[PDB]
Amino acid sequence: HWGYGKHNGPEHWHKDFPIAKGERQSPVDIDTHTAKYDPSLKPLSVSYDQATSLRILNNGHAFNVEFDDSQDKAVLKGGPLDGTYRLIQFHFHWGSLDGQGSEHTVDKKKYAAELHLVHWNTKYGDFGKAVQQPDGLAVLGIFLKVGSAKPGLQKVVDVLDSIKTKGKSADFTNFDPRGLLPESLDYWTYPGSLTTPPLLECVTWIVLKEPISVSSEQVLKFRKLNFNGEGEPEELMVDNWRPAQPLKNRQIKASFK
Ligand SMILES: CCCC(=O)Nc1nnc(S(N)(=O)=O)s1
Ligand SMILES: CCCC(=O)Nc1nnc(S(N)(=O)=O)s1
Ligand SMILES: [Zn+2]
Repeated sequence: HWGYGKHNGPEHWHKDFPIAKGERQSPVDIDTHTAKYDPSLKPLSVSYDQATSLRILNNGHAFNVEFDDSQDKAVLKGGPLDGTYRLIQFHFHWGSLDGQGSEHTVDKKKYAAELHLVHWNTKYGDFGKAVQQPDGLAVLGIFLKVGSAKPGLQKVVDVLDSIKTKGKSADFTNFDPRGLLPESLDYWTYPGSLTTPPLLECVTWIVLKEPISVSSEQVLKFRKLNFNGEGEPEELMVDNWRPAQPLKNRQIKASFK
C-alpha cells in the first residue's frame, strides 16, 4: 500500500494511480515572480464561525480533524471559487527536520509543514461526488514555519498522544480552525489535484502567502506520531509530503500585488 517510504513513496504512486503523471498534479513550486496578479480575483471569504469539529483520526498517512459537513456551517467562498465549499477536514504534512515538510514550495523554499483545509463544492451534494469533478474541491493551504508557538494549534498537539497509531481516533469537538489562520488572506491559486492517492484532479488550490508560526515543541509532537498501527514496528510519521510536480500548462495567479 502507498505511503512515504523508500519502497512505497511518491515515486511509486504512478504504478497504481497513473494520474500521478497527469496534467494538473499537485503540489507545485510557486514561482513568485512568474505568478501573475489577477485583479479580477475576489477576496477570500472564510466563514468558520459555526464550524463543528467532531473527531481527530490518525489514518496512517496524516491526522485529520473532521468536521460536521452535513450543513453549511464552515464554508469557503470567493477568491477564485464559484459557489460554496464546505469544510470537511483539515490535516497537515510535515518533515523530519524543520527544513522540509511542506508540499507546495515558494521559489523552491520548503517550509516545515503545510496545513490543508479541505472543502467540497456543495453543488455536488457529497464529497465523494465532488472529487469526481474538476471543480469539486477547494483546499486552503497554509505554510508553517518554526518560531513562536501557534496558540490555536495547541489543542491539536495535545490530543496527538491519544491517536499515536494508524486507525486510532479521538473525540475532538469545539475546535475552532480560525485559530490556525495567519493574519493576511493574500493567496496564490491554481488548478490541481489531491496530493495523496487517488491524486484526483479535482482541486482548486488556494495557498496563503503568509505562513503561520508554530513552535519547535509543537512540530516535534507531530513527529512522534506513527505511520504504523498499534502492535506493529514503530515508524515515525514524518516526511508525509509529496514533492513538487510539473506545472505543465498551468498559470498560478496571485491575489495581491
Ligand atoms: C516493501 C514495501 C512494498 C510496497 O509498498 N510496494 C509498493 N509498490 N507501489 C506502491 S503504490 N500504492 O505507491 O503505488 S507500494
Ligand atoms: C474525508 C475527506 C477525504 C480527503 O480529504 N482526501 C484528501 N486526499 N488528499 C488531500 S490533500 N493533501 O490534497 O488536501 S485531501
Ligand atoms: Zn494534504
